[PDB]
Amino acid sequence: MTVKQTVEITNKLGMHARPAMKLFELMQGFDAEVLLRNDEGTEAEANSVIALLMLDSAKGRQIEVEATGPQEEEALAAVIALFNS
Repeated sequence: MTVKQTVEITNKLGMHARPAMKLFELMQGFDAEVLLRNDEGTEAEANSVIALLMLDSAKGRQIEVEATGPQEEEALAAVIALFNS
């Protein structure tokens, strides 16, 4: 099944915009689809630049990162690790 995890954005989705950019590279290195979602219910598809811009406004908001695939855990863990600094 799919694997997601709620992560609170403390006015910093992580190390600058590297996380978002790195995600694109991770999706290629890992086998699984990663998707981001804001508490507002806005699906910030990690495969869309427009979505990344919307997440930027999520400074202090909660989001729900979802990952599907064999390595879905790695992708999600990698993103969570980056968001946690």
